[PDB]
Amino acid sequence: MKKFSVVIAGGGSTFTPGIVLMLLANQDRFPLRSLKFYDNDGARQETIAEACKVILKEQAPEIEFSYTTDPQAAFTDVDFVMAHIRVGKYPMREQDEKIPLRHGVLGQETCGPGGIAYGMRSIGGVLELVDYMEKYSPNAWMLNYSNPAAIVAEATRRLRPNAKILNICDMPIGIEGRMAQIVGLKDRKQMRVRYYGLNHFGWWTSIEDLDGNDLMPKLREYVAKYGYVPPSEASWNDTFAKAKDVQALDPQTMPNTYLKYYLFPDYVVAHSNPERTRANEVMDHREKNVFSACRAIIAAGKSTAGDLEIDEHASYIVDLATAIAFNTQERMLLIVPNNGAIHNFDADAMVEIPCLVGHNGPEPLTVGDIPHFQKGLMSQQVAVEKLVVDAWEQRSYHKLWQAITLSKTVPSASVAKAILDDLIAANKDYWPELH
Ligand SMILES: NC(=O)c1ccc[n+]([C@@H]2O[C@H](COP(=O)([O-])OP(=O)(O)OC[C@H]3O[C@@H](n4cnc5c(N)ncnc54)[C@H](O)[C@@H]3O)[C@@H](O)[C@H]2O)c1
Ligand SMILES: [Mn+2]
Repeated sequence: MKKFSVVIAGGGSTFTPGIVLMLLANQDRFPLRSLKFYDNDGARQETIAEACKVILKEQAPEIEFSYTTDPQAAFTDVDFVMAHIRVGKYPMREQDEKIPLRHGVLGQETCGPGGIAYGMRSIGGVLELVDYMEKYSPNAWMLNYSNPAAIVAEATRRLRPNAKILNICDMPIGIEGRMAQIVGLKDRKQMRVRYYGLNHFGWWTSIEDLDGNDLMPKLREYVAKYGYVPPSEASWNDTFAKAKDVQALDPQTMPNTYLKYYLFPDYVVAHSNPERTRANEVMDHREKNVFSACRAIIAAGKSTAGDLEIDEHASYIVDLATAIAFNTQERMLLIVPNNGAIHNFDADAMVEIPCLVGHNGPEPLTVGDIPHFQKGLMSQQVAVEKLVVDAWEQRSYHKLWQAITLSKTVPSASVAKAILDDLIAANKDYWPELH
């Protein structure tokens, strides 16, 4: 078995330790000779890196390890780039969430004007990583599990069409995990599914066990009463529960949880608090906890000084990496150019659909024609995403106003323009200039 060189772009991330623990738990299927951290925030990364340094010397001292702010040192001699950056960090996520809310619109990490703003910040950053990877490790694959993938994937499709980038999302993985528990299967890998949509905007059409038995009837009966809350944090519980109402709009399918923001934006605004948003919760909890536990590890010189555990969820990252590395043909939902897969939908749209993954990347499976309801929703939203990338590319104020105006989350062109002017003011150091 061969060994792999990985570089984590976003070393300063609070998820880095959990992901590293995950990788160490998967040395049997994905052996590593080298692990590197890269970040543009040195001081923030140093705390994470020095703590991970202790963990690595305990569990796997044969893995060569280093951290840096230098692209050349980071991207040289790697097989994979795991990109989980958050341009602007939590202070900007806080703005994304509160600015729309002062105008009576939902503020969310990847949906609505908040997500649009995060997408406008993220495009530039990701194009940089892609360029670094191609310059120092031309044969490397980038596993981009950063958000907001619908906007960033549309940018890379347009500007780096041939780059070896794999766009993947964990939301479907988490939902499938809950589905598996609801029907009573061991795990999600005991299911074979069909699905279509945009990232954070899709539907399961077929859900079966490996033998082909239909699991849909049981899921319908259950989700119709409790949503994706299986028989086994407050904000997420509500999202998973609200899927009850979202699934009700099309009883034949199962929906992606992000559809609640588009079908019930009123509900979201009503149950929000413009003083304390999700960013505030993470900042005062997960952010402070991980950095604290990391300084505790460095100061004590022992991992047990911290309470960092394996990030089980993140496992799907290794599934993707092994699929590429060992040409496994594993079936998974990836974000790829449509080009006929959804026959009655724009060829140049980025869609989240089943693909077989091998050494050449994905081989997407056809989907067929989709119904008017989903087609209408996706046509509206994909127009939003394409106008955002248009605004970015052409440095156009007017394209971004169009984009925000088109969103199902935005009540009118006048409110859209007010939100836009506030987002511009708040993102002065991250967005290109708009004329
Ligand atoms: N398993 C996971 O890591 C996971 C889970 C859910 C969502 N996400 C998504 O991944 C992204 C990262 O979120 P997170 O919570 O893991 O990270 P985080 O918010 O805990 O930290 C982000 C890190 O990325 C760094 N960064 C920002 N811009 C950069 C650039 N241009 N170059 C290099 N580094 C940069 C920041 O300095 C910071 O250290 C988000 O979009 C999030 O929605 C990741
Ligand atoms: Mn996602």
